[PDB]
Amino acid sequence: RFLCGVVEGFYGRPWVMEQRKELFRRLQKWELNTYLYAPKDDYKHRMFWREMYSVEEAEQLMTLISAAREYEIEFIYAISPGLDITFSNPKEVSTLKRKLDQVSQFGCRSFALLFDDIDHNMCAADKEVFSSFAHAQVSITNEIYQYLGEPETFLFCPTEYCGTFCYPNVSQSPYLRTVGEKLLPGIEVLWTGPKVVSKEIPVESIEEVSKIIKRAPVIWDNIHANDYDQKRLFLGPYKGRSTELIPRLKGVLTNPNCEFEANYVAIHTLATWYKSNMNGVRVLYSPQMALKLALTEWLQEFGVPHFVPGPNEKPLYTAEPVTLEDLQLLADLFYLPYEHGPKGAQMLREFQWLRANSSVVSSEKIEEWRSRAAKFEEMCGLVMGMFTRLSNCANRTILYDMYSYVWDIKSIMSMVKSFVQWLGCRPWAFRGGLAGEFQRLLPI
Amino acid sequence: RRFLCGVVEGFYGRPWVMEQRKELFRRLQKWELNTYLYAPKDDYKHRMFWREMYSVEEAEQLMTLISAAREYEIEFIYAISPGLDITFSNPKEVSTLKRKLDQVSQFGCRSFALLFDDIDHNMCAADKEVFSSFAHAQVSITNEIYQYLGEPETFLFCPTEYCGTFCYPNVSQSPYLRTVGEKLLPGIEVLWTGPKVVSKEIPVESIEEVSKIIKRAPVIWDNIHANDYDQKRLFLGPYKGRSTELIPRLKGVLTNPNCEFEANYVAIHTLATWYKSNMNVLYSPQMALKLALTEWLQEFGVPHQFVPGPNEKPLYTAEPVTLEDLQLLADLFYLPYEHGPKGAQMLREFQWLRANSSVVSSEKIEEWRSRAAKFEEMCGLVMGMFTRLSNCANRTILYDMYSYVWDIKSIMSMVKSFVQWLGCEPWAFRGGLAGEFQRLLPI
Ligand SMILES: CCNC1=N[C@@H]2[C@@H](O)[C@H](O)[C@@H](CO)O[C@@H]2S1
Ligand SMILES: CCNC1=N[C@@H]2[C@@H](O)[C@H](O)[C@@H](CO)O[C@@H]2S1
Repeated sequence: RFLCGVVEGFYGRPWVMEQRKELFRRLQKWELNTYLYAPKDDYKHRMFWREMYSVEEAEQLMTLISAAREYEIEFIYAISPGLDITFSNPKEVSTLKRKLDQVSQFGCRSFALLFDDIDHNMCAADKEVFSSFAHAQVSITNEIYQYLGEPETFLFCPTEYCGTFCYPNVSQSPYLRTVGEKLLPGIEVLWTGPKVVSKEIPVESIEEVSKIIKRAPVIWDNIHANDYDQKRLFLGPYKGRSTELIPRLKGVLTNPNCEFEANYVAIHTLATWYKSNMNGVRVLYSPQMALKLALTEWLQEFGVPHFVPGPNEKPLYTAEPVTLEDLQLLADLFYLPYEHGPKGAQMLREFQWLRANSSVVSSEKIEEWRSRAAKFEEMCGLVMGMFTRLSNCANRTILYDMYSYVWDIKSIMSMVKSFVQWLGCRPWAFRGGLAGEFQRLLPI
Repeated sequence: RRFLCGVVEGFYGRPWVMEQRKELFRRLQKWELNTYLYAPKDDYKHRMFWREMYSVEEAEQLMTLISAAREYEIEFIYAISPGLDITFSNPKEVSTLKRKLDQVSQFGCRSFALLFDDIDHNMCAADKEVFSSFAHAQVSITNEIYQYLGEPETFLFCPTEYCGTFCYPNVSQSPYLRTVGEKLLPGIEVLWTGPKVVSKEIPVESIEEVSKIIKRAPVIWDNIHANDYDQKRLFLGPYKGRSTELIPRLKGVLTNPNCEFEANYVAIHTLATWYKSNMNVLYSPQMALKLALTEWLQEFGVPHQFVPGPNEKPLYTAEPVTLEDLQLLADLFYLPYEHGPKGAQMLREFQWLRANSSVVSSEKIEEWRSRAAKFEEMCGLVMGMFTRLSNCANRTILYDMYSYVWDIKSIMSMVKSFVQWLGCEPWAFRGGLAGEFQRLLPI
């Protein structure tokens, strides 16, 4: 009984119903099993958590939940009341009960209460009834859990949800100690690893948290999340999680990129990772092999919607389709939060070398520069080629989700190329807007 | 009479959907503008697959869209962009273009355009035997298409050399433009973006200069509020840097605004205020921004009752977006060559704070502490603005702006945090690989 799949848990434009239903189809195809509904900015999930769904909204959520059932995917409805719930007010607890029972009437059997990303200070009234913030959360989570009939899946997201958020540390946290003692054993707890966006989730870090919350956690993995940096996108493989974690966890739910169609690799490789050690206890997964397996499959989606010129006539612009090597390049340029893929790292390293040795144009090492320059111009050329062929693909829906990222990298790479050519001889200047001018003044 | 003023959907990336286009027509009418130019770079049958006829499904949507334009008294101009691919000398290829344009004509469209922007200047062998230059080639098919369609009242041509800096060797001596102005039939209008692609100013003398070589007044395709070229940028400042004296020297101004549809309230509203002011001293950009923002504000409380006690947790969602929030947001996402006053002021204060920061380690310590606290308050107003936007009832507007407002709030919080650090790990490597290449360019 392992919860593996996807949480729609990010800030910004949520996914629409058509996209969520298409997620369920992909999760089933790849032998995953769970979806957690938690879009930070879907209004009736968090900001207006008190408000019941309209008849129109009710119909859409019913339809969505029946679609999950049809694709053998567990639907878990989360609610986020912590910005403004008065925990001690039984009217307020009733309002929360009312909302979750409305969703229960749509056919949903699994639920979650989330208390992430709220400040830890209670109102006067709650400080008279509860001795700490943790007691307050645990009290209503426990009451809600039993009101719903102790459902087989019920998740709790702590305020201290990762190593670095734990005061003073994970193993001595008064907040976590109270959760692990008082939260009913049937309830699962969400955790993101040592950090919000964890480079690695070591097994010993999970032993440490497990003994204080007194269960194995479900991981809410933010490895492929991109709601925090407007320029970033993550198409690298699931990585930095040993397959030995699987027996030490209740699940992994990935919180992937905002742009729905960018999550093919993110979700596909997660499925490859889970499947590789589905039945372990106490070298099964290769990230690089999994990326390749995912990109080969993704490629087939690009040629699917969602005159022959003479010897001396202008040839078709549109003739060349996207190739596996284009997607390999794109993925290496938009790889992972703490690492670029091999080609990106290599281009970056070559450009730094070229620039730092550029004064040698002005005798032996000139042929080193010219040859390295030309090899670098070719690589920039492949980035423009990749953009050009993407731009011409039949799957417009995929193109539109990626577009502004692919344009950006192509655009910058063309400008870098142009600069290396300029080294070999000797309109949009405030790049990044106001935000960018403040960044340039910070340390790096 | 007969000045084309309105909006061109002419940008790179996700086009607008039909629901948004129809809502544009309603806004253009409200504000007394009159024209829409359909030219979305990446709508596949506009440019890349310009040869392909619309499907039955696609045809029905365009018919519906064109009827909606007619209902809102907006002229619908269909553009097509064949220049990536077209063999100009091949009459099969000319016929294919004719076929597509008469398909659109059958949807009820009476106005058209051929665009040759952003294509390389080199012809194929076969075209170089028939035409002596690139301009002759374009002008030949534009002329043939124009007369096949019965010399329609509105027909636009977009030149390859569409701005001062694109003209070889300069605007007044260009062999490309000379040929256009001589040979392009007089009934045809020509598009122009000013001295540059994104022009800070469009001076009157620059328009006299281009007018005498193309031998007409141009229609301006204005990119002042375009944002398809920098993913961090958004433009909510007012229409600015074009004298009202241009209006009698032009056939029109079509603005090519931000990709995010709901961000173009100010862009289009102030353009309308500018055109109306000298339709036949008159226009203040700052006054127009204010007029536009006060109208936009009313949209935020419209979709597209617990009362907490004295000592209970107050509602998070209680405070609505204010005019002063939108004034701040606009100044943070103002214009391509200028930030609005508040942004410039915050930037200037932060630079001063950082450059004098060694004074915490006697007289001008109180200058720093006082200036620091005044700066922390301003960063606080940015977070307030984000927070209230995040709670607004018009979710459609929120989602278009979201990632920009999150970004500025996020950076401003980090700057604040840094000023506090000057007194008493997950997203430091900001901007990915693109950003690391930028940091190495000269700036
Ligand atoms: C335990 C889950 N709580 C969290 N809340 C946030 C999510 O909404 C974001 O998408 C994620 C990445 O930016 O960062 C934190 S992780
Ligand atoms: C009127 C000449 N054509 C032009 N083609 C491009 C447009 O598609 C872009 O939106 C604009 C701003 O990036 O830059 C040029 S202007």
